Amino acid sequence: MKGFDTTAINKSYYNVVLQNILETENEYSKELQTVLSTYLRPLQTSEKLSSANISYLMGNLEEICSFQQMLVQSLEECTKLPEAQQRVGGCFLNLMPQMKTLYLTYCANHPSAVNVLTEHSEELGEFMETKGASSPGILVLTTGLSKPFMRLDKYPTLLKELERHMEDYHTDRQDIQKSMAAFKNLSAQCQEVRKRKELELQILTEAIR
Repeated sequence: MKGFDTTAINKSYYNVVLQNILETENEYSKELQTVLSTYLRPLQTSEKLSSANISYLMGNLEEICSFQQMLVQSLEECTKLPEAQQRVGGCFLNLMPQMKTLYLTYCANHPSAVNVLTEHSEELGEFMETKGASSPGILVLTTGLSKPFMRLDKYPTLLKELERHMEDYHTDRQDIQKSMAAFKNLSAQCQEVRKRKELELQILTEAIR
């Protein structure tokens, strides 16, 4: 976007928000791009984690691959250039349906995740190389894939100023309601999922010894 308008910038929050977000999502896409072409390229084809295993590792990361690429290249690519009437929500709203699946599962499958690793440190730790993988064996996944899930707390930022443009109220913002209500509902459910029917303890009557 060397010249998406050529307008003399100054006090423009727009160019400041889309920029800041870069630093974050960048390192997010940067982490995936690395491990991906680094040691994931092989398994990327669902080699050992073809069926079943999908729900665990691949099903999440394997999908985020195309996601992390469109993630920014989807909306930012248009906003940068003459946005005219861009909308982070309208777009994210299309990628959410799939994200909601990878997000909810990961949070609930996380516990098992760490297990598969130390349990597959030798089998998975072997395929990774096939030349010269990183240093933290194949477990690099969890570790390097624990931060990227933190940038979700900043998403609402763009949905706030990038969607409002100029405050507004008569309309336009009306979309932010569903936008913030979705991306947010993701994290709001994770905390409720664990307790989901666990805190009720009314009809439950396990036969624990």
